[PDB]
Amino acid sequence: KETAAAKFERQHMDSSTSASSNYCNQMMKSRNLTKDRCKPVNTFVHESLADVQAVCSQKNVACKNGQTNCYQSYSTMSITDCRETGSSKYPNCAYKTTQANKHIIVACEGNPYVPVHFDASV
Repeated sequence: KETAAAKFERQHMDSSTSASSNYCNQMMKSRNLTKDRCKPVNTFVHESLADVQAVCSQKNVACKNGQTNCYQSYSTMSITDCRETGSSKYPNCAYKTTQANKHIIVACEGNPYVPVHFDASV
């Protein structure tokens, strides 16, 4: 079974790139986020895996779902938000690529204590 930790790295990690207009169209497809449907919104983090994992030891904040296992990065991180276009129709999923530098909020669980969900950017 794909583990929640591995699923987080597939959905949300892209250390290879520091911060193109095609990027979300390419990445949402290559990371298998358009296989069953167009995933409507998704964020990629352009930091090292160790720096993102380290967020699980940073500022504890409420998750949007009311769970207590979310963490906010003390430093800003390079991210890309992918947002499905009005005109996008499965299977030809189309996205708007937006670069930002924001604090990330991730949910962490397990032993080792690692990110399993991307909750928000602020």
